[PDB]
Amino acid sequence: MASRILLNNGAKMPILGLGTWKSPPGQVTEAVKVAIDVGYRHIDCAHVYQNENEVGVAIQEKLREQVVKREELFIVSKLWCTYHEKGLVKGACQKTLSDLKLDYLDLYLIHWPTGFKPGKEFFPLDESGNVVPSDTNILDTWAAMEELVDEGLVKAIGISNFNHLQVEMILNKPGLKYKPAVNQIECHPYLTQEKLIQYCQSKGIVVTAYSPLGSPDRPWAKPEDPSLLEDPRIKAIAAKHNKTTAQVLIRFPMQRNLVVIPKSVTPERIAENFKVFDFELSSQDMTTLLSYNRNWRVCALLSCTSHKDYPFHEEF
Ligand SMILES: NC(=O)c1ccc[n+]([C@@H]2O[C@H](COP(=O)([O-])OP(=O)(O)OC[C@H]3O[C@@H](n4cnc5c(N)ncnc54)[C@H](OP(=O)(O)O)[C@@H]3O)[C@@H](O)[C@H]2O)c1
Ligand SMILES: O=C(O)CCCCc1ccc(-c2cccc(O)c2)s1
Repeated sequence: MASRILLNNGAKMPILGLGTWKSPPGQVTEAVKVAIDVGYRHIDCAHVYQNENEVGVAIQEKLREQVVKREELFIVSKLWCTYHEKGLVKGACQKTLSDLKLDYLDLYLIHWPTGFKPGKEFFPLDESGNVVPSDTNILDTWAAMEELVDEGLVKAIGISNFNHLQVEMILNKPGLKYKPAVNQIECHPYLTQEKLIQYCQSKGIVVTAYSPLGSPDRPWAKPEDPSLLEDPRIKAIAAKHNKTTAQVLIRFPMQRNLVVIPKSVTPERIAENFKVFDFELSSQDMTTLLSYNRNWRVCALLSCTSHKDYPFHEEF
């Protein structure tokens, strides 16, 4: 298992990164410092997570300490839905750069295909509770992303939570200048994504798997929900390999040629989650884990189901 995957912009992306959604701002600086100290070279960020300044403090310390060179880091962030207007994209990127204390991002993603009305609120509502869309076509948002490459602010651009028809719309865009490098999507044994992954990979787009542990700290968890970390069938595979269930859940996407971004703020777990380059799941293990698919989502963007660009009505 090589540590990096080649992107269609010619750069290499570490297959294991640290997630930062829900990482408290008072804990994420130490989490990122620990992660870099124990070998992580890829951090997954977003403006909407509200903790990029604190992530950036850690990155900057480790650069200043000469623990790692900037060239060796792969920093990802994402354009939030209220910044899809073409005239807002550059400023959104620059705010993220300023908070992360970087001069460039390695990868900048359209966070969701749904654009929202711009303003202070990340989920602007009408008086009846619906999210207020923006009329900016996503292909115009893509052109604005391409401009960031051509200004040196980002090395690569990509997409997140795009279904296969939306990926295809980008690939068919009149005058397309840069193909997406990555589509970052939810993926784990309960949402295995075979069709979307094969489509993206067949077009040279690398897939990043989010919520690989099933996001046990997601805010809307309910007792009746399935639980990957507690699934006896997955625990049994881990026991057979003398690894933890989380380690199996991280290794699984790696063997599908995916990038994977488990989140933790717990130092011992940050280190545990990186110790996944010393064992292999068998093809039978892989087929068995794939067989657990449920089409079950952590992130269904439930406030936006009427948005014209809502991604999860289509089969894939
Ligand atoms: N593009 C998108 O729309 C999108 C959406 C969702 C997520 N993401 C990205 O993907 C990342 C990962 O997804 P996620 O945060 O939803 O969930 P996740 O990585 O599946 O799970 C994180 C949870 O697992 C716990 N955990 C971590 N390592 C563990 C271990 N070894 N043993 C037991 N528990 C462990 C964490 O606890 P502690 O932190 O307390 O240790 C936290 O509660 C996000 O942080 C974000 O960067 C992107
Ligand atoms: O899209 C992504 O990458 C993950 C979600 C990011 C935006 C959010 C939606 C709902 C969130 C939330 C809901 C209730 C409580 C709480 O503390 C947070 S955060």
